[PDB]
Amino acid sequence: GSGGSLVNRKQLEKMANVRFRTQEDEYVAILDALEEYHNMSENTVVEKYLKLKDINSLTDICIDTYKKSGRNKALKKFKEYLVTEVLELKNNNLTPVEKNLHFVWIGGQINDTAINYINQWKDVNSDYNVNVFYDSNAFLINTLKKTVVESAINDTLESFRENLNDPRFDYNKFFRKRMEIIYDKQKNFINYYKAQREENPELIIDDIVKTYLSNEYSKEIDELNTYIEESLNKITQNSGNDVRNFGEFKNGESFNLYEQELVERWNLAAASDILRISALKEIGGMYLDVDMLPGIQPDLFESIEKPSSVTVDFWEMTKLEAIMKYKEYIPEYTSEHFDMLDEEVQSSFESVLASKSDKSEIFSSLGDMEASPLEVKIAFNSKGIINQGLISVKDSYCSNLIVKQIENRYKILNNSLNPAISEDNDFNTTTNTFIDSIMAEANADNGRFMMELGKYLRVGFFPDVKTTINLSGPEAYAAAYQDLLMFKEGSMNIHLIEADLRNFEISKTNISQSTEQEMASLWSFDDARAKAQFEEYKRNYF
Amino acid sequence: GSGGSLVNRKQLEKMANVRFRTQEDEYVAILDALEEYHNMSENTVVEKYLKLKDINSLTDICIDTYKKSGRNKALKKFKEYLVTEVLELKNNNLTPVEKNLHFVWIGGQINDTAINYINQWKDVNSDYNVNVFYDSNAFLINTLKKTVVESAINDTLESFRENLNDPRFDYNKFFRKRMEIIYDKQKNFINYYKAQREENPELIIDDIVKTYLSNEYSKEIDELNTYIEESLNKITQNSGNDVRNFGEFKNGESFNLYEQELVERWNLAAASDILRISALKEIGGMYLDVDMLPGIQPDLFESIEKPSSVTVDFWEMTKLEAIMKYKEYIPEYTSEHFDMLDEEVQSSFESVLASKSDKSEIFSSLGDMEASPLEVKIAFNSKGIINQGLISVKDSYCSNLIVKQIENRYKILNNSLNPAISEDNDFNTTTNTFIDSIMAEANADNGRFMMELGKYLRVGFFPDVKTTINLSGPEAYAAAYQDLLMFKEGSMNIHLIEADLRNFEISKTNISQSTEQEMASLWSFDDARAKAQFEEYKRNYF
Amino acid sequence: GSGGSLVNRKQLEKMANVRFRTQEDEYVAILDALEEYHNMSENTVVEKYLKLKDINSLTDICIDTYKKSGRNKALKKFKEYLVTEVLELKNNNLTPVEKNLHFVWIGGQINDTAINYINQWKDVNSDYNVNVFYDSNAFLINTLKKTVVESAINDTLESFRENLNDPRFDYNKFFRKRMEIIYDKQKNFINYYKAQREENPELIIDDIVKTYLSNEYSKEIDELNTYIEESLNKITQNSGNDVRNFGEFKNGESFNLYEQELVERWNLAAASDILRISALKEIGGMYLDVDMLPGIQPDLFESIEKPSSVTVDFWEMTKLEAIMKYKEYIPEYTSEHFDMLDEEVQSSFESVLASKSDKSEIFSSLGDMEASPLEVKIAFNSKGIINQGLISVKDSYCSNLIVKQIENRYKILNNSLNPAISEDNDFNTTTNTFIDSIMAEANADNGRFMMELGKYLRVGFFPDVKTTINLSGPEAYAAAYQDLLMFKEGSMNIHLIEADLRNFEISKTNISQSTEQEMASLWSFDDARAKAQFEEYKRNYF
Ligand SMILES: O=c1ccn([C@@H]2O[C@H](COP(=O)(O)OP(=O)(O)O)[C@@H](O)[C@H]2O)c(=O)[nH]1
Ligand SMILES: O=c1ccn([C@@H]2O[C@H](COP(=O)(O)OP(=O)(O)O)[C@@H](O)[C@H]2O)c(=O)[nH]1
Ligand SMILES: O=c1ccn([C@@H]2O[C@H](COP(=O)(O)OP(=O)(O)O)[C@@H](O)[C@H]2O)c(=O)[nH]1
Ligand SMILES: [Mn+2]
Ligand SMILES: [Mn+2]
Ligand SMILES: [Mn+2]
Repeated sequence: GSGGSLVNRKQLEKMANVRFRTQEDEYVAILDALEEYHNMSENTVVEKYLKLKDINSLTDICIDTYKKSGRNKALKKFKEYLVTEVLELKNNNLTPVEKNLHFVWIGGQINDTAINYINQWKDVNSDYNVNVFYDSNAFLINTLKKTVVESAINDTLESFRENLNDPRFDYNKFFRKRMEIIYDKQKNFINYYKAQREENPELIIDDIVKTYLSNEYSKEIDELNTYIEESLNKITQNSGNDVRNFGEFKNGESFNLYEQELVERWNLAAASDILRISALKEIGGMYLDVDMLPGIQPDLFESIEKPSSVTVDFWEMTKLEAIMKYKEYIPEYTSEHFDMLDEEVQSSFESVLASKSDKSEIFSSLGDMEASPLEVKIAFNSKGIINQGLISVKDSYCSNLIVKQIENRYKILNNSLNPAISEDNDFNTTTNTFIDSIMAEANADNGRFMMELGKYLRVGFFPDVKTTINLSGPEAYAAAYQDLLMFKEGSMNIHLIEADLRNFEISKTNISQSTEQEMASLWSFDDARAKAQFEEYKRNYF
Repeated sequence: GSGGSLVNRKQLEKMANVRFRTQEDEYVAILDALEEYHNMSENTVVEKYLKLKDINSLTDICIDTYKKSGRNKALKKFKEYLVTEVLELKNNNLTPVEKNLHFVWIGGQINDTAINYINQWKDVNSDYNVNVFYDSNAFLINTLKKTVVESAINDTLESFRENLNDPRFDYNKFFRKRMEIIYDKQKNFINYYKAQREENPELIIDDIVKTYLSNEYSKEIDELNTYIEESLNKITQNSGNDVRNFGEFKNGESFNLYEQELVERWNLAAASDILRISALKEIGGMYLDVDMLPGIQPDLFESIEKPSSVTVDFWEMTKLEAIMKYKEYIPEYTSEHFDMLDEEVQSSFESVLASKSDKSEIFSSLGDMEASPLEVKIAFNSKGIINQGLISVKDSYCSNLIVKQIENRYKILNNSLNPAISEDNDFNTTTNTFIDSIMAEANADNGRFMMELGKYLRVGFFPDVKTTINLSGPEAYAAAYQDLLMFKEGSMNIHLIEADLRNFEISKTNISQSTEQEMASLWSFDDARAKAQFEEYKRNYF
Repeated sequence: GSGGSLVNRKQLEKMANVRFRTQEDEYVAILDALEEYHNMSENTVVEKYLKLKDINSLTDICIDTYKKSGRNKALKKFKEYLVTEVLELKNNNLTPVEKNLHFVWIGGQINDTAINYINQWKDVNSDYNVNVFYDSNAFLINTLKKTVVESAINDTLESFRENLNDPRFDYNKFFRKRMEIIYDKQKNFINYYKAQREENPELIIDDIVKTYLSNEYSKEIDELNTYIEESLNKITQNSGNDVRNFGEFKNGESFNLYEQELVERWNLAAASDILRISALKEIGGMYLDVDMLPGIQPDLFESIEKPSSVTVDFWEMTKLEAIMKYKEYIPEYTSEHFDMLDEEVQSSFESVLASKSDKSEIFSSLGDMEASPLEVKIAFNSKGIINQGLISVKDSYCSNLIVKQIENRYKILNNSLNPAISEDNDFNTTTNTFIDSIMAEANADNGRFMMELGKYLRVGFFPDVKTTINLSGPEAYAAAYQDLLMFKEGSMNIHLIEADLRNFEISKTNISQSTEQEMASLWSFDDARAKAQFEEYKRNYF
C-alpha cells in the first residue's frame, strides 16, 4: 500500500489554509475524500483511480463555487498532483498480461505475405496463443468493393472521352464524378441488403453479396463459392478465430458499428480498428497489424555503426532486409535498400548475420509482460501514435474508455448522418446536408474533430481523408488518455502533447515497425499521387 | 411471467410500419430492445423498469433523429404504453413491507402530547417495531432558536418605540428588521460553531450550544444539563432510536444537509423531512408525522349519517373528538367541535361509541402491508400530497429517487448560496446576492422551483415561505414520481396532474389525518396572521 | 564544299527506279532540285537548309500525289537522309558566337544574391560583354502584384472565419475565391491603365502604378520614388542594359506580348522568357537565368570519388557548396548538404579545394564559342530541356523559329482570350468562356497544347499550371526544333524524343546548374505544398 506523491489531508490543509478564514461545506469535501483515499491500501488500483476521479471533480467544484477564494491557486496545483498520482498508480502497480497475440483480417481471403509475417511471431513466441481473427459471413466484402469501384472508374472515364483534353476535367473532377456513381452503387446494394435481411433474417452477408454480383455485375456464383472455400481453409489452417464465435462482441453495442463499416461502407480498415480494441477489452493481450514484424535483438547488430548520409529509419529498414536476404525466411522480401549500400558493409552484415544458427538469436521474444489495468500501451511511428501495436490487460480501464470513445464518435456521426442518408438524394446533396447538420451541432470543443467527420462519405474514394483516424483510429486512443488524465469521459478535442502520450508507449524494442508492407501501407493518398493515378486510368482505356 | 399491456416487437412493427420504407439502425434499436424486455420473466421488477427506461430513451431518439418520419405519431403513442406498463408493473408485482413504524422528533425535548399520539399506534400495532428517532447531539437546537428569535424581537420592538404610531413601521418592516438581527445572531453562532469544531473535533453540537448560551445570552449550563438528561430519559423510555447509531445515514451524502438545516438554520421541520425518507430507503416501513393518529374502522360509525350544513372534514375531525371524550385515551383532547353539535346526535355517538369494549374495536390496525419496490406511497391532504404518511419497501426505486431529488435541490441551493454567505455582509445584501445568482442559473424548467428557493434565508422568520416544501418536502416527492413516469432523473418542474399522483396514494383508511395537533400545525403563516402577532408583540413590551 | 551523306540525283534515281515505269512531272521535281542542292558549295548553310526544306516538301507531294507508287517506301527513306543532312549541316559548318552574356531582371529591384551570381560569371569571363537587362518603365510591377495578392489573401481569409472548421472550405476553395478577387483587382488596374495611357500617351508604366497604389492601396508615392531611384542606381552600376534602348525589340511584334505578361498579368517569368530569345536573335550570345553559376573545372575534383548512398545531383550540389564555405565568394551560401557529409571527406575537400590560389583554377571560362547559324543550344535539367541556358549565334534560323513559335502561340491565346475578357464578367464566367472557345478551335494536333493554354488566367495564383511553359517556355523551343527537323513551321504538338533534342544540348560542363537559388526556384507549386500554405495563411490572421 504505497502512499505515493499525493499529499495527505493535513498537507493539503497546509497548502491552502489562508489566514483568518473558516472551511466551507464544499472545501472539507475534498479533505474528507482525500483522507479516505489514503486508507485504501487493500483496494484495487482501478478503485483508487475512481476515488481520484471524484477528488479531482470535488476540487474543481470548490474552485468554481468561489472564484475569489485565494485557495484556488493552491488547489489548481493540487490538481497537478492527482495526475502524477494517476501516473504513479499506473507505473508502480502492474499486472501480468494475458499471452495472446491478436491479428485481424476480414473482408476477403487472407494474403500469404500477411501469413508469413504472422508466422514469424508465432515461431519465436511458442507460449503465446495466437488468434488471427476472420469473418465467415464476410469473405466477399472486398471483392464487392473491387467490382464496384472498378466498374465506377470505367463508367467515369467514358463520360469524359469527348472532353479528354479539356482542362476542366482534372483529377479532382474525376474522383468527384466517380464518387457520385460509387455512392449510388453502394447505396443500391444497401437497400437490397436491408430488404433481403428484413425478408429472411437467416441470410448471411456473403449470400446477399454473391447474389448481388450475379444479378448486376454478371458474376458466376460457383467461382465465388470456391473462393470462400479456399479462404476458409486457408484461415482455419492458420489459427483462425471467427468473430461470430466471439459473441461477446456481437452482443455489445460496438457491433452495429463493425457491420456499418464492413457491409455499408466496405471500410475494412475501420472495422479492424474497432475489433482490435474490443478484442483487447474482453480477451487481453497484444494486438498487431499484420504488416508488423517482431523486434530485432538489441545485441545482434550493436557492433556495426550507422552511415552519416542515410537516415535512421533507413537503417532500421535495412536491418530487416538483411535478415531476409541470407536467412531467407520470407519469399523475395525486397532487397532494395540493402543493394543501395557499400559492399564493404554489406559483407559486414553477411558475415556477422550468418554467424548465428537459428531464429531465436535474431528476433527477441515477448515472454512475460506486465502492464497496469489502467493503461493500454500504443505504438509510435514518426508522426504520433498509431494503433498497429496495442498491449493491454484484460478489461483495462483505458481499454474500456477507448471503446466508449469510439462508440460515442459513431453516435455523433450517425445522429447527423442517418437523417440525411434516409431521405435518399444525389451524393452531393446528401453530403451538403450531412455536413450542414454537423456544423450546427458543433461547439468549440468538437470543432477540430467535426471537420474531419464531415468527409466520412469520401473515405476510401478521395485524397486527404483522415475521418477514419478520428473515428476508430489514433485520435480516439488519444482522447481516452485525455479522459484518463483529465478525470473525465467523452473528451473529443485533444490537448495532450507528445510528451504526455509517451506515458503509454509500447517499448520500441518489442515491435519492428519498419517493415516492407508498412512502407506499402504508408503510401499515403496524397493529392499529387491521385493525379498520376488519373493519368494512369486515362492511359488504360486508350 | 405476465406480459402486460406493453406491445410485442411484431405488434409495434405493425403500429408503425409505413409502406415502402426500410428500418433504420436507430429504429431497430427499439425493436431489438423491446423483444428483450418480454423475455425477462425471471428478472426483478426493478430490472424490468430499467429496461423500459432504456426503451423509452431509445424511442425518443428515433423520433428526434428523424422528425419527418411518419412513424413518430405511432412512436409518440408507444411512449404512453410504457408509462402504463410501468404502472402495471407497480400494481401487479407487490412485495411485503417491513413492519416498522417510524417517528421523528429532534431539536428539543419530546412533548408528551406527541408521545400520547405515538402510543395509540404502538398499542393497536403490537407486531410493528416502532422507532421514534431522536438526536443526542442536538437537544438544544430548539432552545437556541427560542433564545435568539425572542431576543431579536425584544431588540426590534425597542428600535421602534419612538416611531410606534408612524405607519411606515408596519408588520412588514418589523419582520424585515427582526430577520436582519436574527441572521446576524444566527451567523455569529455558526462562525463560533465552525471554529470550535475546527479546534476540537471531539465536541458535539450541544456542548457548543450550551457554551454559546452561557457566554452571550446569560444561561446557567447546569439547568440545560438537567434538560438534556430529562429529555434523554424521556425518549429512551419511549422506543428512542438515535440517529448517531444510524451511521448508514451519516456516511451518506444527505447527512451534510441534515446538519445544515439542524445546526446552521435551526429548521427542525426540514431536517425531519430529510431523515424520514432516508430512513425508509435503508430500513423500510411507514413513516408518520407525530401529529398523526391511526385509522378509524370503516364499520364503527357506518350507521350514523352526516349533517348537511357542516363540511366533511369537520365530520372526520369530530369522529376523533368523540373517541377522546368518552373512552378518554388522551388528556383533554379538545372537545370543541363535538360541543358544536346537536345533543340528539351527541347521544347517538355516546351510545354507539360506548357500545365497544377495548381499543381494537375502535382503530383499524395495519398488519400485513404490500407495496411495489418501485413505489413510495404518500398521503393526500385537501391541498395536494403531503409527506406526513409515507409507506415504502426497503430500498425502493422511488425511495432512492426522492433522496437523489433532495440531494440535487440542496446542491443547486448551496452552489448559489454558499458563495454569497461566505463573503459576509448584511442580511439584505446577502439575500440580494443569493437571489441574483439564482436567477442567472435559472432556465425555463427550474424557474417555478427557483422562485421559492430564493426565500431560503427567510424560512421560519417570515410569512408565505414555501421554500422548505420545494427542498425536502412534497415537491421533491412529486418530482421523483415524474422522474419515474418520464423515465428520467432530476426533473425539477412538475407537470403531473393530481390524478397521476393518486397512483401513489396511501389508502385513506390507514391514516386518520384530521387530528387536533394537525389543525394546530396547519395554522399556516398567512400575511394577516403575522400582523396580529406584531400587534401582540407590540402589546407585550407596553 | 562538303557533299555530306545526302545522296546525289543518280543515287536517288537508283534508290527508287522501279522497272518499266517512266518519271512523272512531279517525281523529276525532286531530282532537278536535289541536283541543284549539291551545286551550292559557295552558298550559305542557311540557304542550303531552305533548299532541303523545299526538297523535303517536294518529296512528300510526290508520295501524296501517287499513293500507289512503289517508289514511296524509298522516298519515305529519302526523307530520313534529309534530316540527317540537316544535322550534318548543323554540326559541320560552325560560326563564332558573339561574346555576350545576357541576364534579365524586370518588375522590381534587382536582388543582391542575383548580382553575386552574375559577378561570378563577370569575373572569370573578362572578354565577354555582359548585359543585365532591366526596364526603367517597370520597377513597380512586382510591388503592384505583392500589394494585390496579399490584399486578396486578407479579404479571402475573413470571408471564411465563420466557416473555418467547415471541411468544404479547403485549400482548393480558398485559392478559387482568392483568384476571383485577384482577377477583379488585376482587371480594375488594367481598365485604369488602358484609360490613363489612352488619355496621356506620354505616361510610363510606373507613373500609372504608383498613382494606382496611392489612391486605392494607400501608399505614399515618395517611398516608391526612393525605391525606383535605389533600383536604377543598383542596376546602372551593375552593367544595366535598358529594354527601352533596345528599340529593335519594341518595334518587333513580340513586344505587345512582353508588355501583356508584364503589365496585364504581372508574370515577370513570362516576360523574361520572351525577352531572352528575342535578345539572342538580334544580339547573339549566351542567355542565362540569374540563378545559374559558371562551370566547375573537369580536373578540379577528379581525384575524389562519389558516395554510394547519396545521389549524383546531391554530389554536384555540394561541389558548389564546398567552394562557398572556404573560398567564401558569396555571403552565407547555405552549407546545408556539405554538413550532411562524412568529416573525413569534408577534410578531403577542405584540403584539395584550398590547394588552389585564385578563381581561375576553380571555374572554367567560356572563351571562344562555336555554334551553327541553324541552331540554338539549350540546357537540360533532369526533367527535360530548360531555357535557363541558351547559346545562340546572331540571327540564327532556330532563334527566329523560336520567336515565331512564341508569337503564334500568343496569337492563338489572344484570339480566343481577348473576345472573352472584353465583355467583362466574373472571373469564373470569363474562364468558362475562354476555355469553351479554345476547345472549339482545337484540333488533334494542338490538343495537348490547348489543354494547358486554358489555365492561362490561373498562372501564378494556382497549383499545377504549366501554361507559361507552353507559351514562352521550353515547349516552344521544342516546337522550333520540330519545325527545323520536320522542315515545317508552326508545329504545336511535339513528337520529338529526348534523344532527338540532345542534338541541341549546351555541353554540361559550361553551366553549373545545381545552384542554391535553382533549388529555391525548383520548389514546384505542388497541390500539397499549396495546402500547407493555406494552413499557414490561416494561422496568420488568427
Ligand atoms: O482487406 C483487408 C486489409 C486490411 N485489413 C486490416 O487493416 C489494417 C491496416 O493495415 P495497413 O498496414 O494496410 O494500414 P496502416 O495502418 O499500416 O496504414 C490491417 O492490420 C488489417 O487488420 C483488413 O481487415 N482487411
Ligand atoms: O421541534 C420539532 C417539531 C417538529 N419536528 C418534526 O416536524 C414534523 C412536522 O410536524 P408538524 O405537524 O408540526 O408540521 P406540518 O408538516 O404538519 O406543518 C414532525 O412530525 C416532526 O418529525 C421536529 O423534528 N422537531
Ligand atoms: O522578379 C523577377 C524574378 C524572376 N525574373 C526572371 O525569371 C527568371 C526565372 O528564374 P527562376 O530560377 O526564378 O525560375 P525557374 O528556375 O523556376 O525557371 C529569372 O532568370 C529572371 O530572368 C524576373 O524577371 N523578375
Ligand atoms: Mn501498414
Ligand atoms: Mn402537522
Ligand atoms: Mn531557377
